[PDB]
Amino acid sequence: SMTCPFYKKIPGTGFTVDAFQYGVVEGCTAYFLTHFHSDHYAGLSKHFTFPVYCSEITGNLLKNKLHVQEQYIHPLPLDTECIVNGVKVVLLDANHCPGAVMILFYLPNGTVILHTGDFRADPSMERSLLADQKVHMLYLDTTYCSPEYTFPSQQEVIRFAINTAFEAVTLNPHALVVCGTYSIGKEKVFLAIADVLGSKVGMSQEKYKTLQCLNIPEINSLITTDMCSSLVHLLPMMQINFKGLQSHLKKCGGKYNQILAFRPTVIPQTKGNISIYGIPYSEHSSYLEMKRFVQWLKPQKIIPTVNVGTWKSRSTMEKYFREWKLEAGY
Amino acid sequence: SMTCPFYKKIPGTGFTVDAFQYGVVEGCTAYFLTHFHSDHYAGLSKHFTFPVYCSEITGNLLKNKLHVQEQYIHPLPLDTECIVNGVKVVLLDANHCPGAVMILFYLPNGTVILHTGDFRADPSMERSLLADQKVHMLYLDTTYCSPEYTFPSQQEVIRFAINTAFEAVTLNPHALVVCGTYSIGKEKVFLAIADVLGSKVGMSQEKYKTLQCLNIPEINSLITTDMCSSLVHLLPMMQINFKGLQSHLKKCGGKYNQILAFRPTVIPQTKGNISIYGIPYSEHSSYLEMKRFVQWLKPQKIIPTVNVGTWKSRSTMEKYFREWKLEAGY
Ligand SMILES: [Zn+2]
Ligand SMILES: [Zn+2]
Repeated sequence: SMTCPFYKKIPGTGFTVDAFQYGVVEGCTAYFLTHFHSDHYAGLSKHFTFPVYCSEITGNLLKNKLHVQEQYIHPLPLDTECIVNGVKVVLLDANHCPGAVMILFYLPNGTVILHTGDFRADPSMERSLLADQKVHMLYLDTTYCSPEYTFPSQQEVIRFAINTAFEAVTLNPHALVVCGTYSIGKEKVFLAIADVLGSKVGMSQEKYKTLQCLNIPEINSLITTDMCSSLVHLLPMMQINFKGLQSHLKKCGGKYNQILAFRPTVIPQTKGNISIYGIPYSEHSSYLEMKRFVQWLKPQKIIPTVNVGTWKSRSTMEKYFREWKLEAGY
Repeated sequence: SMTCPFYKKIPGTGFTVDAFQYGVVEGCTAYFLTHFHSDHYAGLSKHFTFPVYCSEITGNLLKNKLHVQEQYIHPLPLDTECIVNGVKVVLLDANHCPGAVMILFYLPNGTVILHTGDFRADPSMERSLLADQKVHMLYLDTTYCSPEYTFPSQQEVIRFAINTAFEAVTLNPHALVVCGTYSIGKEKVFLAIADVLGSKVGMSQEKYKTLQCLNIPEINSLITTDMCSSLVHLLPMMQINFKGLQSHLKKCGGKYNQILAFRPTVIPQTKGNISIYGIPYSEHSSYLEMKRFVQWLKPQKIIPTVNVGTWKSRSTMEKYFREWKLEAGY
């Protein structure tokens, strides 16, 4: 009996969010997709025949990577009042990956609901349409909802990578910088690295086609499939190990004599002319970022969407929410 | 300067093996693909316009999963003398994954070369066409070419899984058995589990379509997309953790009240009504299996195809080969 979970349903509507892996959801009048990560689009394919509401970047990926039929894809602009089945909704930048959004639902009866999808809370969100009215219910990405989860800011990670890469290529003009990636994400990191080095980013034709879906301005002048004309390469995450990088260095035919690689997980692992830096890159809120966003939003009700498998996890999170509400006075 | 490595070239011919990620390989007259693993087919797509020689199962996957054009796919039968560009070749079962083959090349000048692709050496190979003549050069999958690498036989792993599953469902008829999988592989494990339980294997429509490509006899009577009509489910490897399995148990709506899961890596990790067994499943030769195969084949020359990134690794392997040759007297 495949059952869609509670945290994927929008109360007072027939709306679901990221609920494509349960077959036909009874009484669902509109299916939203917050972003193009396989955990969330799972189940979508060329055989799907209900309307999918999503951002334009997400729509491009649905069309070109999953071959969802164009007639069922309903892309919506960001930061704009839109209507779906008589209900007003706004898509907000989730600061997660390209095309990723939070969804703000304005119920005709006056209730206002935010579904964050996956997000990394940011002070800029306090400047968004969220500011213009009271938000009653919050469906919250609680991936790192525990005080242990501390990591640097996105800008700190990018600054570290820029500095490390610039210095390494300064000391050795024959060095190659490698960034590991999945299908999307990390664009701001590897584009900044290539920028400081005055280089395009080299990659496979498949990764190149993927980046064409992302509406990045002037993208063709930033990326190339001609690998050996660049100083920065993208490789699959699973190749970022000494064996995989030695192999890539051999594959480049002597054009480079050293690789410096970054991967998400600071002192590098070094074996000869290969070095690997694990960087604390994250597409989700830290505990403190999350706490700040929630104390600013002051929702009446919070529904966690992640780590809700046991009672202990759910109740520990409810405890933090009560403490937050007490300290901020709502 | 993208360069195809030496271990992917067949000497005395214009043949390459699993060399699709280097653009046009200069002077390559025929491209072989040993099996459908992304490390090996990497680079293949609908835009490829040279002939690809492979098994029929691999050909099905190329056509239906990668949309390689049918006119460039050249499937060949197993255990059968075939001709490619005037050269006689045989495809042999590699005992690796469905459709995976080793390739035996019969050069017009009398030289005989075996490329194992990925393989798990088996005594049955000693009964193959390999027996009928002397093999001069061996391009060897050396994934676990180190004495530390010991693990049970495939039959021992399958027997353990059958027994554990049968006993768990005997003690609790409401339990669910889960097997984690990538795109292909492990069929003999999860089909045997379902067999002993008198059940079909439930799975997503995507995994169902994949298994239809594998020429498994009577397959439609062994698998289903109607999950809750079965006792054995397949999930993505990355979902095989307590959070992912708790979530799946919720998704099944109370049909089951317990999950017992197997994954490749014996005492289970248990948290309440979820248990996870790491099983030492392998699609590659153990050190001892490899040693036995090579001492039986007695090749004049061995060329390792894996772990050849450093001199230390290459020379350590050459040392084992010399010791093997000395002990067996060739
Ligand atoms: Zn995500
Ligand atoms: Zn393989």
